[PDB]
Amino acid sequence: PLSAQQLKKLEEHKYSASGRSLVEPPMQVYWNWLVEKVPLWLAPNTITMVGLLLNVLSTLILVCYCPTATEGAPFWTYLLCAIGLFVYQSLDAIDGKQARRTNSSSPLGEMFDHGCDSISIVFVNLGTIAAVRLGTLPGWMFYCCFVGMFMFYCAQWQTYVCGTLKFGIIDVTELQISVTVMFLMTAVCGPELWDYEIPFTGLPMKTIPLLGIIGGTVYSCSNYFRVILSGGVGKNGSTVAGTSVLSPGLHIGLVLLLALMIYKKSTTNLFLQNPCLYTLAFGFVSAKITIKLVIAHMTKSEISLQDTAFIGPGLLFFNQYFNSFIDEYIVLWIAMVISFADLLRYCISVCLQIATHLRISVFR
Amino acid sequence: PLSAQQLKKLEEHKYSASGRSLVEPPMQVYWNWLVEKVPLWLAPNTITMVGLLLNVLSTLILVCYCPTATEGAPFWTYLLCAIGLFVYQSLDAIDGKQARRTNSSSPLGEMFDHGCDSISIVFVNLGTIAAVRLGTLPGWMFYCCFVGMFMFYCAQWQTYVCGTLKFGIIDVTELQISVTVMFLMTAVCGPELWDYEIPFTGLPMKTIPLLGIIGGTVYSCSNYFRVILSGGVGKNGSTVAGTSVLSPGLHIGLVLLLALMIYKKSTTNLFLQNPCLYTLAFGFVSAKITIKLVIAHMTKSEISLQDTAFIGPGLLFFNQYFNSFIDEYIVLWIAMVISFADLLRYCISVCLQIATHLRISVFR
Ligand SMILES: C[N+](C)(C)CCOP(=O)([O-])OP(=O)(O)OC[C@H]1O[C@@H](n2ccc(N)nc2=O)[C@H](O)[C@@H]1O
Ligand SMILES: C[N+](C)(C)CCOP(=O)([O-])OP(=O)(O)OC[C@H]1O[C@@H](n2ccc(N)nc2=O)[C@H](O)[C@@H]1O
Ligand SMILES: [Mg+2]
Ligand SMILES: [Mg+2]
Ligand SMILES: [Mg+2]
Ligand SMILES: [Mg+2]
Repeated sequence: PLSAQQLKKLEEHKYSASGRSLVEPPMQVYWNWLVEKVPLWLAPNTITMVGLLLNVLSTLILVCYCPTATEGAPFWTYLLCAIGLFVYQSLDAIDGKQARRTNSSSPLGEMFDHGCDSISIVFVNLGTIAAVRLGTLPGWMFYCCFVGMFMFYCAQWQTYVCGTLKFGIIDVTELQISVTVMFLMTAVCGPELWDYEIPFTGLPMKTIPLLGIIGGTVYSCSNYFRVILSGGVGKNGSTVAGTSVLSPGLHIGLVLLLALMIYKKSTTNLFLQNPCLYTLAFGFVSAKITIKLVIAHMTKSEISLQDTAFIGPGLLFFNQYFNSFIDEYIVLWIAMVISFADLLRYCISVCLQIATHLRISVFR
Repeated sequence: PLSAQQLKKLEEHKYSASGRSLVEPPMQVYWNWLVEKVPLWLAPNTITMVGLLLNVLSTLILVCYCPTATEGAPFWTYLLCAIGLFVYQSLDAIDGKQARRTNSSSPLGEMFDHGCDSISIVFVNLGTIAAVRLGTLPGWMFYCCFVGMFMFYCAQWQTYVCGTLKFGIIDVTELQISVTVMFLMTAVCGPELWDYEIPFTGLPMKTIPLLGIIGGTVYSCSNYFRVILSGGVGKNGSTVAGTSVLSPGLHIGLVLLLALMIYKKSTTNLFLQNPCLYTLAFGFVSAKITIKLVIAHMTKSEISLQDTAFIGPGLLFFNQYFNSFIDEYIVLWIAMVISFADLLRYCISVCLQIATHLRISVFR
């Protein structure tokens, strides 16, 4: 998976990040207090795995009770989703703090953190689409899922072209707090709160979240793109690895363009009746494409625009070219299974190789 | 176009070939006699350019008088085609002999010879399809053109995996003699000779050429493929450049598969009403893909499966994916023009670079 030179350059890696948000200091104190009361023999990898597992399980339950994102869900699922998201955020902060101390820091923890963040953000966006019932507005339904995907991959892309993580003021913490309070409010008042139209303008309640999302996206995107263009750490404004600045842009453009092209020529409404499966398949694809860039900027190597993850989208595209011999509902499942298996294989292989080199006993 | 290392390895190149055919010795004596009476100040590049120009012009006239390959042509075009083919063969033999003497040998002459052979074989196959009127049998119409293309590219592919040219007994000389005598007979007796059905079996006259073609193809293919597998000159059975043995096979498989895929999903009979344009466009594409391998095995470098020549086939494929917004008769012309321009640009650039390095005054 990783060449000898890349694996050699993996060592002597210094984690560095600068930034702070509005709600950080109080929650920073809270996380410090909670981590003050954690056993010293527990490994951070177990903590992040548990957090990811809880978040994914709760989101999976909510998605299974609400296919197409237009039905309603009981108190059970919403409470479970809110608890899972809060636990995920808490465990992320706590295992970060516990890994910085007790001299357990390693390059593998960063890879686990970023992969878990990718999967968790995909599932959280799916859950927040399912809870609001954003199926009565079919126009604003591709945008939310794939802008969450695009925003996270652009955060990674900003990281690749620079050397330090830069934190904004509308970063992940506020988004997670807003989603948690939204889930709690929807649970306590019922799923029909978003059908309680605002006294004026004839616009429903759901415009209050969506607009904010768009605004946040704009702000976030702005910052990232500036660091892409004005900033450069290599011999010039070029990439830290010496390559071009806009290479992974081709990766994400290809992924999103293929998604849009398959969306627009379904002839059987592939997306509006199977949204969760579609978003999950392309989320696994983009998760692999984002984990590749993580290893790319941890090391100093160069990425290619050819991966064994376009098998799913490739099958969909080549089953759309030929008019219709296989119906477009089994091919989606095959693509999702293939993408999930490929992602799991890649992650396991990389983890095993890094463990073998660094002799760190990944779970210990 | 060519890197410094490749251009350095271009020198110290020794042309070597072994083989002989049945009709060679008499025609060998004839060519020796004719070259005995040629001026000593004339360059071989001019001779091969003149031969290629005459062959292409005569074939173009014949093709223009017979689109779709089902009409008839007068005495004029058939006589001109026979004379042009005979002159092309004579000039090839003569300029080869004249380049071996007068110490004018250079690596550029080989590239000119192979490019001219590619273009000439494409045009000769088009002419022999047009003359026989092989349009009343639409099944056996893709096969002939693309098997000529495939056979020449496989001869080059056999050359790449070895070090010396191997000549068979049913090689190009007999094919050209057969085509010349066929053109002469069709001229003298009229185009309707192939509608003079053989006293038995109810099969028309055209089965006499076609069957032979198939047989010849089989024999030729056999030899080439054996040299591909049993023979190896590198550290192992591997390529002389050290790469895999079956890499250009992907190139030709991609070209022919794309041609077949565009053929089979036309929905407007793109091929059976515009055969000459179709074959010419894909002939230019394969001519560029075959000239690349010529430089590849003259040097010791490695080829890629990514060229700026799939623009035409790419436009056709992506205009077939979207149902139909641009009609499928202008896109073919655009693809043909783009392919021809790209081939001309590549050839001119390579010729100019080699002339600049070797200071040989290409035409002198
Ligand atoms: C901004 N916050 C603090 C609210 C949350 C995001 O912060 P973060 O997760 O990027 O930072 P962190 O505190 O987790 O990072 C501590 C470092 O510990 C390492 N790490 C992470 C996870 C893990 N299981 N083992 C580790 O050793 C990583 O290199 C990580 O960079
Ligand atoms: C088998 N024959 C003899 C019937 C025809 C095919 O033979 P061929 O064209 O491969 O051989 P040839 O006699 O042309 O080759 C002589 C050599 O002269 C060189 N050559 C060719 C053409 C040219 N304009 N200038 C040259 O210097 C090439 O390296 C070529 O290999
Ligand atoms: Mg963390
Ligand atoms: Mg995390
Ligand atoms: Mg010659
Ligand atoms: Mg020749």
